[PDB]
Amino acid sequence: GPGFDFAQAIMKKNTVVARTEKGEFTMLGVHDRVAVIPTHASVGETIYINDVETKVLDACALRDLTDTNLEITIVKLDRNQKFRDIRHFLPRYEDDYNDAVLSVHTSKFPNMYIPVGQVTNYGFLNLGGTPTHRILMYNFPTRAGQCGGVVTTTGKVIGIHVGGNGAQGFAAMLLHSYFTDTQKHHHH
Amino acid sequence: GPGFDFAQAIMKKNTVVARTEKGEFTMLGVHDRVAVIPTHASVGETIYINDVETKVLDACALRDLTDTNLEITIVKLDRNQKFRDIRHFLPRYEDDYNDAVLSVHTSKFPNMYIPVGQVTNYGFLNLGGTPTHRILMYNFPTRAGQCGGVVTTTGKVIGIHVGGNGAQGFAAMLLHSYFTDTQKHHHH
Ligand SMILES: *[C@@H](CC(=O)OCC)[C@H](C[C@@H]1CCNC1=O)NC(=O)[C@H](Cc1ccccc1)NC(=O)[C@H](CCC(=O)OC(C)(C)C)NC(=O)OCc1ccccc1
Ligand SMILES: *[C@@H](CC(=O)OCC)[C@H](C[C@@H]1CCNC1=O)NC(=O)[C@H](Cc1ccccc1)NC(=O)[C@H](CCC(=O)OC(C)(C)C)NC(=O)OCc1ccccc1
Repeated sequence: GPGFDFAQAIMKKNTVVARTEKGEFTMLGVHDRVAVIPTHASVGETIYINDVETKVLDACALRDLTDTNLEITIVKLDRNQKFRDIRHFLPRYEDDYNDAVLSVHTSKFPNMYIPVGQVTNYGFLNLGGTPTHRILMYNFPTRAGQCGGVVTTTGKVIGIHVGGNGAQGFAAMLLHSYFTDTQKHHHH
Repeated sequence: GPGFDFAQAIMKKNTVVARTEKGEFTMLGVHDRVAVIPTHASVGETIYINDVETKVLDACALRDLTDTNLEITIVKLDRNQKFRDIRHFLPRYEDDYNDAVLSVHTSKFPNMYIPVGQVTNYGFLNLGGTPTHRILMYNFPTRAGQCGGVVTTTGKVIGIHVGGNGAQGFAAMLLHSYFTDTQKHHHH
């Protein structure tokens, strides 16, 4: 069966509602004050988190070595609460998955769970005109309002929802090495 | 925890998408070719079931002995498939419930699950200007599109969603005695 209990534990402790100039997105907090949001949310230097204006201390829009959009933006937030560290539930490698759940936490849908079935490592996607890599696909008719929704199986947080064509939905992958405590590098 | 597995088994075997002049509603099939839909769906002599036009052989809009709306309409459909008989999961009596799930099956949301928390026997509701009785209430911001959504706990199908005021949601109760094989009576 789908891992609804795991999905709910992730939603309860690790999601907030984020709101940018582009609208509301489910937001997964990963560790400390670090979270993710789809790049097309257009994060600026402030963002609303559960309707509280919040400084964005850092925002890194991920791209691969072909200089192609991965659609994941990692943000560091000026907030008091730390997120539960869920890096150990992130997969190490690209993979296909069985019986996944997509979970949403927005003003409109404060906690909703959608079994999306099998998830395949899809690869290239033309996402609203932007070439994008490392995409996961599920055969489910996902909708506007679900961007940032968290995709899980039991024990794994595998991606966040970023797109759909009316019949299929698409998530950007989350990989463990995106969040490892790292180096010294001018990035802006 | 919420009974997601029970909710999913009910959705899988016992729901269809119904569409009337008023729009789409999740539809719970109860037994044989008998199903329910909110009275305010305005069922006529035909209805679309999973987009197939279907004769409504009977429609009974339930009212209590005070001649007040209960908001449940029981329909008998001209279809080949029988519904799995789930009358044994219907409660005998009015009651309050813990940790319920609201499940939706529409074109827009083909299977989505919302934990709504505690459900209380609420009683009277002015529902869009119509006095209505036997209402269940949950503190969840339910939305248009969710009418007919099935409310369960484990082992019990307790109501269908009919209304909301922006902060709370409301279901019409389902009781076991609504569906017992019965009498001889001119009802139209
Ligand atoms: C979430 C963000 C959102 O709702 O918009 C705020 C501006 C969207 C989820 C999608 C939309 C439809 N169903 C879904 O699952 N994602 C998008 O809209 C993305 C762009 C985006 C991503 C993240 C943040 C902000 C914006 N674009 C698409 O998914 C695009 C379809 C857009 C669309 O039709 O939306 C409506 C609601 C206006 C109808 N789909 C897409 O590119 O699919 C791939 C494709 C390849 C080739 C040909 C056609 C499509
Ligand atoms: C499901 C049916 C639907 O979407 O409309 C098709 C015509 C609705 C679910 C509600 C709507 C808002 N959130 C929900 O959970 N139900 C209704 O709209 C019902 C009427 C109804 C029922 C069944 C079938 C068809 C129609 N009406 C209400 O719930 C009403 C609010 C209507 C409303 O504001 O909807 C929008 C989307 C246009 C904003 N709520 C209500 O009566 O609450 C009790 C109340 C008591 C005292 C004062 C104010 C409210």
